Amino acid sequence: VAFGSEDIENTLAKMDDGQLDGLAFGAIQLDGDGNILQYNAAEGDITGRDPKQVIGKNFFKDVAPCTDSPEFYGKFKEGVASGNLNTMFEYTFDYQMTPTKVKVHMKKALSYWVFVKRV
Repeated sequence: VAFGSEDIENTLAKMDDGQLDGLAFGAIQLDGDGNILQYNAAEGDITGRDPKQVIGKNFFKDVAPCTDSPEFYGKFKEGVASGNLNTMFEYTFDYQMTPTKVKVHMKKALSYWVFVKRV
């Protein structure tokens, strides 16, 4: 299934760890506070983070400080509160990694998904 699909959250609701690892794009599931619930292999291939050891950490505070901005975290908090998170934007990831341009799609789970692909 494809990055940015209209019903991506339906598909991914059905998936186990291995299936999530099979996705063509990075996929992170966060709680409303930004704690990491799921993190797939494709994401780790972009960021050099071991998916097994980031589970439970806080994405915005600890893992991904560069995303702590109105343009990313602010859009996340707005969507958690309004209940209708579904937004796509370009971003650069550059904390403890080579600076890497990405496209991000955040979407409420059918918990909140952050999907990532290289650009």
